[PDB]
Amino acid sequence: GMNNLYHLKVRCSSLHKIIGEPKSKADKEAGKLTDTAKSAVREMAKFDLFGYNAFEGNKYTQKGNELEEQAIKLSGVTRGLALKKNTERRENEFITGECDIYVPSRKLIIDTKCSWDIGSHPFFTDEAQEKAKKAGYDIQMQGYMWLWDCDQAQIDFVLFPTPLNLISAYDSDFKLIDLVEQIPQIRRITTVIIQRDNELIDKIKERVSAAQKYYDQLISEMS
Amino acid sequence: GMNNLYHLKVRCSSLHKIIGEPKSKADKEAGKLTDTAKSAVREMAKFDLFGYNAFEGNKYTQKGNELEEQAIKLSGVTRGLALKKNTERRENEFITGECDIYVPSRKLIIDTKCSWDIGSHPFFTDEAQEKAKKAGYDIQMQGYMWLWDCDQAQIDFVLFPTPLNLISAYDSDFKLIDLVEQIPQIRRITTVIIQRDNELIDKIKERVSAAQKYYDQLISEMS
Amino acid sequence: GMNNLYHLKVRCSSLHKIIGEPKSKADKEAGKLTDTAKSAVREMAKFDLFGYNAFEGNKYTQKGNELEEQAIKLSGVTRGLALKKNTERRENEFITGECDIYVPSRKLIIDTKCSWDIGSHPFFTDEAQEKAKKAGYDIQMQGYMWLWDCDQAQIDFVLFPTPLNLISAYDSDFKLIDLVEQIPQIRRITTVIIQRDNELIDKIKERVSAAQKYYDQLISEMS
Ligand SMILES: [Cl-]
Ligand SMILES: [Cl-]
Ligand SMILES: [Cl-]
Ligand SMILES: [Cl-]
Ligand SMILES: [Cl-]
Ligand SMILES: [Cl-]
Ligand code: NA
Ligand code: NA
Ligand code: NA
Repeated sequence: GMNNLYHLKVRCSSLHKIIGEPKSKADKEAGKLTDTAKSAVREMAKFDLFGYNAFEGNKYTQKGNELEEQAIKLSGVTRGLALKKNTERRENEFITGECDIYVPSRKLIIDTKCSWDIGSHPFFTDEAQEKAKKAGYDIQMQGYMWLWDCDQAQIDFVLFPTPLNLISAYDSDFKLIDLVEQIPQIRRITTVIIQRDNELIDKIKERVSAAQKYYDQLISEMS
Repeated sequence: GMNNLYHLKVRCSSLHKIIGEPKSKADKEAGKLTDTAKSAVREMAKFDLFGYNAFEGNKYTQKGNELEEQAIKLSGVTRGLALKKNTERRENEFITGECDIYVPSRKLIIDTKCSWDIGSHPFFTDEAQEKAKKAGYDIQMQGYMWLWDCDQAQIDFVLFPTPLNLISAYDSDFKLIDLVEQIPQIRRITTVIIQRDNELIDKIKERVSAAQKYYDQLISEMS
Repeated sequence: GMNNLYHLKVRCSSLHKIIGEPKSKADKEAGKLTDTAKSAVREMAKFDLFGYNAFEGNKYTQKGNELEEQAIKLSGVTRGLALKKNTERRENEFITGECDIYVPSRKLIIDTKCSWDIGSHPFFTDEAQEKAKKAGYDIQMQGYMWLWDCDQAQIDFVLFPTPLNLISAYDSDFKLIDLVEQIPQIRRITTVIIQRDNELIDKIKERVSAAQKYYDQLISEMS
């Protein structure tokens, strides 16, 4: 009963953690979760039950927060559009999300990803595509397109110099600032276009639904 | 000849390192060691030859040492039994072990595992089972049951607050103490029951015997 | 056009990064690069385009630099030869290399590898062979034998005490110096002999050639 006050909605940014499918196609269709997915759902259960946050956040994520405004401005000038940070979190019965930029005029979501350094930044188009696949940003965009009724998403990978306050004793000013400022700004944005894929949105639904059932079972053990 | 003063007995806590079997069933039956097993046996050889200890020990293992008495008391009250720390190391021709608790009245070994934090602690029954499998504690218990002539083992995963002296500059008091003290103690013990499995004990024998032959070969190279 | 001032030659020490072959034999023969190889070539492209050095160097590599002379002396006394550090970097159309020791009298390259500690040092012959395979030193030697017209290479893995200036606050004087000085020096050199393999040299050619084409494509995206 207490456990009807616990209910899982998966953040769009965490959907890649639970989206994976069993290698067995019959188990995929039966809605069995992968070991990775279960491990992620346990972290979500332990956060909601105990307040323990597995991923605190660090200099990488703090850089994106500090440069968020600058990223959105670059997204805008690259497209000749006056863009603003979206400030609403939406949700449906499965997921919740707060996108960076919503452009209703083009049925378009834009998301800015502020790379840490030249090494991690995907300058090259194959590199950007893979990074979006490996990091799960493709699935994240499908979640935003679902919540915002959009037809496309564009992930703007952007490299700015690292703000001084985030460069630790062991980090390099030369690498994280000087070398970056030498590169023309137009070469430091790489965009990956993701088309809405309703079969993928249906997959998000199936996987999240299986995750919520597993989550409920976890909650019941602690009740 | 000098090398007849080197002889491998594998600690119960390290048996998981050498227990793995080749994917090839014919090689398993021929007693071939896996690459993992060989790598572990080299560490054992280099410790006995050179005094170099690969695994020093750290805040995680120090927590278990500091809270060992408290763990055993919780193991006892959970069962209505007055339990004491076992203080003998036993050995046979293959392995050596010192269990935490021996209950001859029930042909039972108990082992306490003091989790570091909420994240690493297996609250959930599937989680505890997997942790015992992944960490090799199931095989460790088979080794103690062999040495102590017991029919069952119970692994008590227990979460206590982290002692202040073990919380580094970068660790969280809030997470490692405050959040833990909010959780009822009865929800911070999860027990996994392992039945004695004589086929597994025979596997320990085979694998350790192959390890000892490999070890002897390593010793001979340095002689 | 600017991009005709960018040209990839792979260092012998990095050849293992790009030498891997697709699991598909038809793709291997078509000259397709593995994902690992592509990832390495991107790091090379970003270094030449932006000056960003992915691998800076650390206490492990600094130890080898400091003890380079001592290593070469041990290589020499082990063989009864007066050896000197080779000081030329050679190159051909594919690779560049600077070997440690060239012995034209024996059509022989020697390379010294200064292990960090007892744990990482390959005392055992199987261990040394695997380390040379895992680290890619076998392929590195094929590259030097190609550049220096030699028939064989010998990799001398050598363990000396770690110089004091490289032992960090958290490192052990006892382990990195005292325990090492107790071991006879003749037990702290393990040599692996690599025969010239012209089929492997042809493989280096094919793989580097595919890498250079991929590299050129990366350069063109940034031009
Ligand atoms: Cl989100
Ligand atoms: Cl990044
Ligand atoms: Cl033990
Ligand atoms: Cl733990
Ligand atoms: Cl080189
Ligand atoms: Cl090393
Ligand atoms: Na973003
Ligand atoms: Na224990
Ligand atoms: Na060398």
